[PDB]
Amino acid sequence: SPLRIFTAGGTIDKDYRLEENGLVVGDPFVAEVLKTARLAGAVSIVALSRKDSLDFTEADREAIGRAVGQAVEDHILLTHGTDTMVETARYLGGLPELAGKTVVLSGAMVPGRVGGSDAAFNIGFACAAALMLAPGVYIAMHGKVFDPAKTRKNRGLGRFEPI
Amino acid sequence: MAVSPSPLRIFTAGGTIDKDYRLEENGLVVGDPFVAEVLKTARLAGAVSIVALSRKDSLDFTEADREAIGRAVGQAVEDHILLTHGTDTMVETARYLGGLPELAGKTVVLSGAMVPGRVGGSDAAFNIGFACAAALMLAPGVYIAMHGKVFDPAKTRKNRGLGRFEPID
Amino acid sequence: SPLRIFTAGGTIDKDYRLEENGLVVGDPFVAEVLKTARLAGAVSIVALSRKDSLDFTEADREAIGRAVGQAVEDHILLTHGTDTMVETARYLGGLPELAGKTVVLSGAMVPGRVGGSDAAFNIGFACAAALMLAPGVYIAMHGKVFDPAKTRKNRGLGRFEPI
Amino acid sequence: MAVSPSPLRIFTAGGTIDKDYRLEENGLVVGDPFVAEVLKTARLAGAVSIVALSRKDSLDFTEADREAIGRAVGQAVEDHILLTHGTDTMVETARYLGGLPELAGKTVVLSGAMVPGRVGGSDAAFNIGFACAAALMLAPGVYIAMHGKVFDPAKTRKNRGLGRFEPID
Ligand SMILES: N[C@@H](CC(=O)O)C(=O)O
Ligand SMILES: N[C@@H](CC(=O)O)C(=O)O
Ligand SMILES: N[C@@H](CC(=O)O)C(=O)O
Ligand SMILES: N[C@@H](CC(=O)O)C(=O)O
Ligand SMILES: [Cl-]
Ligand SMILES: [Cl-]
Ligand SMILES: [Cl-]
Ligand SMILES: [Cl-]
Ligand SMILES: [Cl-]
Ligand SMILES: [Cl-]
Repeated sequence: SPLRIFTAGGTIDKDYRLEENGLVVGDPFVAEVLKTARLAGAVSIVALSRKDSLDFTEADREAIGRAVGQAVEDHILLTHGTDTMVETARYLGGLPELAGKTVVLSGAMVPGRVGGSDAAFNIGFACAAALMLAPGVYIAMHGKVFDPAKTRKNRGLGRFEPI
Repeated sequence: MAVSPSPLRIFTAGGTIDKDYRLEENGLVVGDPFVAEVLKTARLAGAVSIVALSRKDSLDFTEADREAIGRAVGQAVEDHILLTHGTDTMVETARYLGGLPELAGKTVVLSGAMVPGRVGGSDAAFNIGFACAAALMLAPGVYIAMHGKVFDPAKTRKNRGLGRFEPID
Repeated sequence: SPLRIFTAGGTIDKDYRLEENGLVVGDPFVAEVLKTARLAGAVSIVALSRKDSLDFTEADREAIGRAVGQAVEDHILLTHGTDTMVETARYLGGLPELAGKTVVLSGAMVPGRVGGSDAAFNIGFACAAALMLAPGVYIAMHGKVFDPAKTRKNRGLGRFEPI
Repeated sequence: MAVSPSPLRIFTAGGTIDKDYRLEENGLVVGDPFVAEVLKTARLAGAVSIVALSRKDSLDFTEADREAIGRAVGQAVEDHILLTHGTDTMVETARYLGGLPELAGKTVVLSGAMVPGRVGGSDAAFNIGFACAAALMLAPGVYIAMHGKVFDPAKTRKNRGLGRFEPID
């Protein structure tokens, strides 16, 4: 089935800028991974935001919900920061307009542009999850699927975990 | 305290995915399993046992090699299996495994890479992530996971000139 | 001739840490480059500091000067941040105890662990400079050799330039 | 306003440094010059003109190939030259160039890589930086810059089994 990928920012997309003396959320790394993936099927990417997910407001989550509803596609990947991925995912789970879609959130604990990143694995795993899971909203990280309503980010473990 | 389960086992048979440069050869050999390098930085919740079966270019596989892969997969207790392999005779191995009654309750996915993981611009890491998800989520059967898609081995062939798996119409 | 490499930190050595939500100055990247360089000769690496060079004090520059004087070797590479590389280099140029040494400072505008970094090139170029230049103190960046006394960092160009 | 000079010219002749995977070949070919990829992110003050002479494994070089490299280097106006090349017959090309009176005023450095730049764990970027410095800083003559050292071609041989240039005692 056609997959629509929305990019909202996060650590996955961070890149170094000399002006900042550090990282900024940069161009979406999922486009760099899919460029070499030799894809057979119909996939397209849309930018929604370039924010660290710590910076997301309730107005941002509402805007993300409406944007995902602008896609006719029933299989959606949203790349996002991990720090408020649960808050977005739980918000999207409450939108009756998205009930027929499979919506998977993912991202990376280490930027794709930094050595030793989880990003490319996570993108492959999450694209499969978006194609194969039944309608609902899910987090695909750490090589497994999480139910947002029963998940939290454990900042001491650096992992999502059950509540 | 919650214990993270480990329901996937991976077997490695070689292929372009695992190729690495050797100075003594003036070229590539089939080297150490690249899937182990991808999983090292995947930040997995579980742990994945990785078992080496062979280190061959799949052009070099014989019927006896295919039979030996089938015996190893049938011995596994896990019902979710990823086999990394060369793409050139991946369909032959997948169709062979499909005919084995000892695999009937297992989800067995074959994958690899058209470009070595250790070469720049490789599909390998994406393919591993996709294929791990497919091994978890697909019903029992035998599948090829490549190009961000699932292929039925009976209805698929390798197009070597264009470096892709394609349907038989 | 034997080369002694001192690592003082800088952007070259930055690496991502989940706890920080960003980069820290991490393990010296020159050790990662030399591990695959297939070296023939005698080279050794010593850690001096893990600081962003913005954070260096006059006490730090004095301590760097004494540390370089602890090396018997007459060919020295000091990896360092670019923001106060001129201040360190000018300070070391004034130390009569270092007059017989060839001391080359280098680093990278982009961290070695980030994609698209100048670091490995810069390390190769700077190791040659440390071996081949006459006694003195030099900055080796941008594929050329700078005299510290006649150089400044241009933060608008992202380059060292003559004064 | 100050103008950054460009005193180095680079010539590319191929070698392991430039190898890249090709699916059609099921293996490596000598591809696009890797030195161009290193210089793209080097943040150079100048600009370096890069000129392709050949795309060969140096095992394949003939006397006529060596003569054609000499003519191209002698034509250059620059007196600082880096030639990227295969390591297997780098000494033969370097000793040949050494005997050419048209190069007597030039600093000519040959370099390459034991591992392709496009393979993980390559010496190539380091070697390019080192060799660019050597081409700038060394007196007129012909040199091999490898292993973080400068070699005199008349006193050097390639040890293929151990993947290194070494002195003749
Ligand atoms: N602070 C980042 C962390 C991450 O993405 O891992 C974010 O949530 O955007
Ligand atoms: N000849 C290789 C091709 C590949 O894996 O893409 C193999 O089948 O092992
Ligand atoms: N702020 C960094 C900048 C750099 O190294 O390029 C430092 O001077 O440590
Ligand atoms: N056979 C290769 C070896 C190398 O470059 O290291 C060549 O000489 O082109
Ligand atoms: Cl080897
Ligand atoms: Cl090969
Ligand atoms: Cl795939
Ligand atoms: Cl940062
Ligand atoms: Cl190709
Ligand atoms: Cl070298």
